[PDB]
Amino acid sequence: SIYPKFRAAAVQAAPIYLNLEASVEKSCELIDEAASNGAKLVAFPEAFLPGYPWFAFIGHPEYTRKFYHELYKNAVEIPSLAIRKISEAAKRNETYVCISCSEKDGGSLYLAQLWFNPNGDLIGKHRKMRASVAERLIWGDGSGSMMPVFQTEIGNLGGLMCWEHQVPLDLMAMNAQNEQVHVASWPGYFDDEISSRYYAIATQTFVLMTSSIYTEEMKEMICLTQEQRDYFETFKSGHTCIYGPDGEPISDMVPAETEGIAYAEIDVERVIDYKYYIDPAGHYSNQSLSMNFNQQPTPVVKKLNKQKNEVFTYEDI
Amino acid sequence: SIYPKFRAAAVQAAPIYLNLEASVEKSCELIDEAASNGAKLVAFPEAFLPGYPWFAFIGHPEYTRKFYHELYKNAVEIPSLAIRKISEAAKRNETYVCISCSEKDGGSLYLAQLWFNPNGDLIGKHRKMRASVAERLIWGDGSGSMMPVFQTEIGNLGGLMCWEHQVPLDLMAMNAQNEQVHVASWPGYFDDEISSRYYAIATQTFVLMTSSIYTEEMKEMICLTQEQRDYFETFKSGHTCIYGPDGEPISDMVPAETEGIAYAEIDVERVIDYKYYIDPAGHYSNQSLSMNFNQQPTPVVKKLNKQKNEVFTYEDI
Amino acid sequence: SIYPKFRAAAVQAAPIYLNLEASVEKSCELIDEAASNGAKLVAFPEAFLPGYPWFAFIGHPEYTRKFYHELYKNAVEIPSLAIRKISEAAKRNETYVCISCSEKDGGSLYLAQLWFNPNGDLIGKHRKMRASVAERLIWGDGSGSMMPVFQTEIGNLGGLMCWEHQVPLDLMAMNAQNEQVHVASWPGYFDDEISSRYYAIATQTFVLMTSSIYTEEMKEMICLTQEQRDYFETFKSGHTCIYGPDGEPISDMVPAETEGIAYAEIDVERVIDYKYYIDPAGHYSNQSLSMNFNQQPTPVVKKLNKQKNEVFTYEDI
Amino acid sequence: SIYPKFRAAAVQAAPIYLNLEASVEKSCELIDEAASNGAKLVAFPEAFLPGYPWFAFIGHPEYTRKFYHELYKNAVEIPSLAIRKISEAAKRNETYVCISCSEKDGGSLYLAQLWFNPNGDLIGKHRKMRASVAERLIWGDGSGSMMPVFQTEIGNLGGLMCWEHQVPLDLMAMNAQNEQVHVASWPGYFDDEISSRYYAIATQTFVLMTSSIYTEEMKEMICLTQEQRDYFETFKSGHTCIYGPDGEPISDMVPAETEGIAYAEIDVERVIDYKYYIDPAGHYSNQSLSMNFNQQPTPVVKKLNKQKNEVFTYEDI
Amino acid sequence: SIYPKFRAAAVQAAPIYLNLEASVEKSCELIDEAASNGAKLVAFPEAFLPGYPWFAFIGHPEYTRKFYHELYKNAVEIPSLAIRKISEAAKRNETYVCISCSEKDGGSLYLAQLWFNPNGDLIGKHRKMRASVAERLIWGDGSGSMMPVFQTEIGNLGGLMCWEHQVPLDLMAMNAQNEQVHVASWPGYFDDEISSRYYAIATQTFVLMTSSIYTEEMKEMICLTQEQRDYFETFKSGHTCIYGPDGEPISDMVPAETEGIAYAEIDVERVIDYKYYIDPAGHYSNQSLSMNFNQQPTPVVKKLNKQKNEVFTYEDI
Amino acid sequence: SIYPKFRAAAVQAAPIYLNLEASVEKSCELIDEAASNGAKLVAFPEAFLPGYPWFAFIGHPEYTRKFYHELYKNAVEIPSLAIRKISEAAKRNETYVCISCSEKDGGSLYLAQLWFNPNGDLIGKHRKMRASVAERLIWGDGSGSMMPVFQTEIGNLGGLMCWEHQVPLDLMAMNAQNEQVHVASWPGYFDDEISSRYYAIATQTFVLMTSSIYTEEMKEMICLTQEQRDYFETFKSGHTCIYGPDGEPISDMVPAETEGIAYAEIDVERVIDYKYYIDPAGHYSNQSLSMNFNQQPTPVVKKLNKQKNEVFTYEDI
Repeated sequence: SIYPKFRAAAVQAAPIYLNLEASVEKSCELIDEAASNGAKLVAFPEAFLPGYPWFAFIGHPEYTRKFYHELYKNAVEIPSLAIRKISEAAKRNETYVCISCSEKDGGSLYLAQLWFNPNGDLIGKHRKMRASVAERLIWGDGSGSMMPVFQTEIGNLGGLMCWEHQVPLDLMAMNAQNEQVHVASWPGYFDDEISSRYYAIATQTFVLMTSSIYTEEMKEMICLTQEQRDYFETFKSGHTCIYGPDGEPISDMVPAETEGIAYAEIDVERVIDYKYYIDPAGHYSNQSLSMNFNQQPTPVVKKLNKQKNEVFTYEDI
Repeated sequence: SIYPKFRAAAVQAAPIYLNLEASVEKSCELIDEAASNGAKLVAFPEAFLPGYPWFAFIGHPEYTRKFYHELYKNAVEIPSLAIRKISEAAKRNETYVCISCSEKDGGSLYLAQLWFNPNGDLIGKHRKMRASVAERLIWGDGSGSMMPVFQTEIGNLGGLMCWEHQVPLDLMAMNAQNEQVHVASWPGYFDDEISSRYYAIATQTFVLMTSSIYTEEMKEMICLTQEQRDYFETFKSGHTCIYGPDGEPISDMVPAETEGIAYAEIDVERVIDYKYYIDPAGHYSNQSLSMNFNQQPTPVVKKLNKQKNEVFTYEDI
Repeated sequence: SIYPKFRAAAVQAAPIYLNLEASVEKSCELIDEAASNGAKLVAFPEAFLPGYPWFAFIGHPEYTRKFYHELYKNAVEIPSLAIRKISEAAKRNETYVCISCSEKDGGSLYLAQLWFNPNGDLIGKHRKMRASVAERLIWGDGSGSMMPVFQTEIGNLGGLMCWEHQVPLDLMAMNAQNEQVHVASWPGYFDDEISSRYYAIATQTFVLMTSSIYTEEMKEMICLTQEQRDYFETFKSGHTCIYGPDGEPISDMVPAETEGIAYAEIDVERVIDYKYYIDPAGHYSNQSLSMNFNQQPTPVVKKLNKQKNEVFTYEDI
Repeated sequence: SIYPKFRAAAVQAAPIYLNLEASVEKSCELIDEAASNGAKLVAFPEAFLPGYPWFAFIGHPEYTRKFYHELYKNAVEIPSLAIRKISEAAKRNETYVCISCSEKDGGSLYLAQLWFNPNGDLIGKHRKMRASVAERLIWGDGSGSMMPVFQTEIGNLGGLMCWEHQVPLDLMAMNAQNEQVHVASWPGYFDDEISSRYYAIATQTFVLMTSSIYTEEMKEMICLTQEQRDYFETFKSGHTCIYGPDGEPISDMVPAETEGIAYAEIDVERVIDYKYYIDPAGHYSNQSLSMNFNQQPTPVVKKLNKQKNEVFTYEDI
Repeated sequence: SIYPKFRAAAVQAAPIYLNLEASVEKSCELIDEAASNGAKLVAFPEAFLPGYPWFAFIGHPEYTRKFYHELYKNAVEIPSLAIRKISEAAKRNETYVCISCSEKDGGSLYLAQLWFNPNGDLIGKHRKMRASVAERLIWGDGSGSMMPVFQTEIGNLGGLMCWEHQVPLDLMAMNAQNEQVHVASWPGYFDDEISSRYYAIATQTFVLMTSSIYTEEMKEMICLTQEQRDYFETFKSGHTCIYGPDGEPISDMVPAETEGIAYAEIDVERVIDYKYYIDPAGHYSNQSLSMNFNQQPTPVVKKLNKQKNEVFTYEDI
Repeated sequence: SIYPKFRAAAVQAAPIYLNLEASVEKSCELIDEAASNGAKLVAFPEAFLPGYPWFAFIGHPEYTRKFYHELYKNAVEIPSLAIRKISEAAKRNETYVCISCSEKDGGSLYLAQLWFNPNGDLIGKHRKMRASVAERLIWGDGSGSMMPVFQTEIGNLGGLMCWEHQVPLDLMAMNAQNEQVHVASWPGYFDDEISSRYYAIATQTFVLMTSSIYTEEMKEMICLTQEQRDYFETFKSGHTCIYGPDGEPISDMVPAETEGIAYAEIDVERVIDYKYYIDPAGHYSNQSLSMNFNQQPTPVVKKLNKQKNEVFTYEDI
């Protein structure tokens, strides 16, 4: 029950497309750059580590099958070198970090947000509940047991990705847990300055809207024909900004498609002035409408009492 | 998280019926033959070392009692000479070996697959979970603690025996462990082309399908009367082949009852193109259907704090 | 517990693409044709009534957004004239009917199999558990409450669609309810001879595999350019046949893409001989592996105690 | 805690082979025969209703496959007319009845003992925990949740079938529930005196040992050849007697293969004199040896929240 | 895994009552008798060496206190002359010997079975797990550390005393260790042919049943009053016989309660023919019922790091 | 950590021998008598409810057989009318009660101390750890999980029975739990004054010593002969008294073999003056000597997941 005051940073950038190793070091450089200015929280746009699958939108599924190979080879398993590097970066600069990636758990990929701690440990993970229009060909669905809210030294943190903001049930689920600071991860194509502002208004929290940008090498490796190139050249871009609990901006929007970072002074004490008006899960409720939030871990196959098997060594035999 | 390339061998042959030592030397010779051609994985047909109990299918239980004696005297206990011979064979040719036998563990027999490692150590064992129609008179059942998948230098290996392929729960248990190369041990009497191809399709794996053959010297001791002989003369044969992740053959099927070996170049990186379509334990899942894989060791009688007792020697007294 | 003998027909045909009104009358004529030869059970290939969304495979999502308009307009709602006419046809010929169609319930489309009694009543419905690679764009997912198996005058009927045969948990769910006759619905593109035969072997049932075909009028509207026409020309067709409990054909496979119907004589008494060997949900089970089948109805929003409100008419006011 | 005194009847008889309908009326008239002499508890030999499958012991499994058809057709599903008739008979004569039958649940057969109250209700069921030898071809296995002991007006009742008396863990499971009267169901082929006498001595209970007999009409159909006839003619018969808590007979044993009934005056007060000496699950125990008894129900597929579904009748459409 | 063939001797005799030094002479005199006939295994009755405490059954606890004096002073300390004389008797005749005695360890008496190798070394010991009825006033209890099964050159040997055969958990502990030849020590009073015969079939072992006899000189010291003399004259005598794995005697038992020895040709390989039928700890097991066997040594006071302390001799001081 | 002051009562009385119903009402009237004088804790002598088995000491086991019947029929099961009456008595007077009885659990009797709360609830139970010389024919042993010390409004309470005071490990186990008030249950025959005072001195507690008395009606049914009558006439009686933390009496001892109650004012503040001197489980300890207290529940058979099975009523069938 604390109301801290800190400095936040929302990073707008693009990775080295479908190259995990280079993206990790670029992310570490960005973390160091943002922390050097005094940020206590750093957020990254979306699917930042391997890269967002734009190929899934400009070709038929059999064409997407070619690049699914490269995306699969560059995924981020939870015990991995990429996570070790990002943990080192988070601890070195003593900042919370929220970086999203194409996690793989078994034989399938998922889109996850990995949360780190000034101590450098992975405090949680959030999987996307449903994939968007063409993301359904790439990532699987999540579960209700992976929508955490972390009580930390900088308030109750949380986040959502892309069109998770247009589903009122997720808004209610996050409001139930008393979120105070929100990280909104977006790609560049979709319209994001209306969902994030409304989320800030309705849930009464600061929102760090982060968006990605398009590089030339991405287009070179993605677009094969001229029709694909001229179709992909018409994709718009998303903006990066920080919003207050009332929905008005509190920072300076990153000016254009160029790389940049937006800083703001977040005073969690200010959300109280707006909890006075509307609280959807509190005083501003009706007994007729309710919600069920089942959050049991529900993997397809549950394994119990797994023990370690012995090996009869060559000397033993 | 590796996707190697290697050469696989699927051995088709028949043992010296109900004679352990002759079968063991034959197995070693076959392993050397397969290795001399460059194979990195050698798979053996079924119940190979003593021989498959065909007597149980062509006579009443009191007739099968006569041959249960000979089968029992030729069983393979885990510490034994046969296992050390196979270990030497595996280490000498630096190949993985998957050979099945009628394991003896205590008072009765079990059918097990033994997995050997290029260093010559028995990396694991797998017991059949349920004996087929007439095999219920010979072997006991296995457990869930003995369905391992080995993460090795040539991918994630595994296997099942005979009609374990027609139990969907075993398919789910194996798929939940992310298996990539599968060994399908079959005898000669059952139809095995549909089950193996479907398994390859539905688990996205390379399936080494191995089957045994009949010998006249076997019929000399198995069949006693002319009715038994003419009944056993109608048993169909089993084929040997290697299938790709899509179920289509990638090798040359062994032509006929003739003893032989089938070779293929297995590239584990080709399963990624098919995880894109279907993944039963991953993205292709529904929250309403689930599974419980309880894999605790469940022997009939657990012994704790096993101790070695003292002996008062004749000199001592 | 009855074991009837009856004649069944498997229909291979294609509709008037994306035209519900013509497709319904076409299906009625096909039902009359099948019933005039003595068939007591008529099955239909897949997504028959409006047609299968082939456009989703040969173009990027923005190209599919246009054809989604026409597909949505021609969808089937349960209280509609399509069901009216199909029920009339079923009662007229006193036969069971299994027709698949793109049902719509609310603002979203689903793919369902509709079952009609000889009296003409819609005895049940079954939504596809999860769409395949490219149909994720078009249809939503079903739930466990919609996997019925119907006890009828001709056995225990049931059915699945397309790749629901490659999900072992679906096989177990259907088997646990003691199915006897299975209707497999396929489109032409995918390989279906292995999945259906394996399903027949594993579940010990008669499988009526039905597959659609490509019309020349469909390519007129689906293919807009030459790079799409040449690609769509390479889509292979599917086969239609009826299989016995052992996976061996019991009818004459429809010879080619030409529209036709396959007839077979089904003797449900024959499944008992093959329940003697294997019963995955019965005696051929293990206690370490078990399945959970939660069949609670789970819509997103549950509406309770709804009533018919009153409206004050003009004369009243 | 009550120690009643009553009269018991142990029945020696054989059914009309594989003729469930006639066997049921035979068993009913036998219940009236036993009750008209004052018997308060009636027990039947084993697998009485359809008939014990002797065909599995005198031929190869491909020959048992034929008679499995007839056995399957005559199996007893719990909601059946056979149970209706047996309940009517039990209520009519106000006696406890213990009848064994080849129960069928789904697609598989099981061997069960059905217990009926004097009120006519089915108080419990007990499935055999493991089939013996050739029985494994016919029946599945039970579980731990189906080993009940019933507190009744005539003491604590219970029972086991055939070789369940040679498994010490079954003895311990029954002893831990404080059984007082035991019904031992036996076929005629095995040696039953020693096992039942030892069970009576070790568990300190009265044992009603019932055994079946061979009819000529059974051999006229089971033995197809002369070798099988001469082989089956050598099967020894089983005895029928009632034993005391000390293993000494307390009734005149049924003399020979002739059908008959054995009567005894059971006085459950007498077991106290022998609980004085030994009580394996009580004062005669050691802390180093222990037993684990898991009584959870373990069906292969668990179904939750089953709800009856609606059908849109013809008039509605 | 060896299956030898040898001759076994089951000795029936009575000791010189409560005279340890005189019974040890008789024991050796009887080992020579059996060995000179070709016996390779000699078994003796219960509490043979000092004598069995019959006084505990025919008088109140204060009358028994007088005779506990004589029994206590004739107990067998493990390092003692009684064991030295029996140790050299085994090596002199090169036979295995199993002799029961009233061991004393510390300040209390225990009932133990001592096993001697053909080389004369005490290979193991087995304490009774629980005294029977009146024996509770004389002997303490054993533990799980004292239930050994010896792998020898004549099979796997084991033993139990008196009512340890009626405790089903004791049967499972020995069966868990794969015993093949059993020695059943009984005194005269109890009924033994029923528990020992069942143990043969329930465990598939040859059983050497040895029993004691009543002497006239035993009744002189035991029976004081005439009321005791007539009561002690109604004690039924035991029997000595050897049973096969079938449960049927293989030797002509001793003619009566005189002194004699029974011989048999034990062939261990034929226990295989009965492991085919039933194996409680192996293939004939159900996962619901299991047992725990904690075989840690559990003395009341555990001592560690016992050392040697010096004595300062009169010369040193 | 409270140190209350209250009044305690130690009861000397005898029950109506082997008659539970009369003994219970006698106990209730004694509790009322004690409470009417202000007593806040009432303790009862030994095995009170059915009566102590004196027959075991004056006759051989076959004579004790007869009276074991009457003892068994009068045993106190935990859900019984005797416990209901005792709880009613305890709540009606609002006093703590400690009563010993021959509990039965299953087919075996146990000797237990039952503890009741001023609210009338059975707060705990304590089975005797080991039965005395002739009590071994009657009662079984307890375990380590049934040695509780209850933290109450009148201090920490506990108790032991008879020769459990001569076992130093019991003293240490009670000391480790910080007992403050102790109830020593004794029968008449043994010597009790020396052990109770030593327990008080060694554990620094107030000891309520209670003992029984021989009645004339008991000898009529116990002593069947004159040799038994004159022998039983020599048994010496016990003493009832209350001792301080130093073994010095703090109350007037009940004079002779007469029913009576001893009253004392107990001030638990006085144990502090004696924890100053010695505390065996505390500051007065040595690292060389240690004790293990394994207090897991160890019933012979453990039952898991017990559930209530359904019954099909007559109407349903």
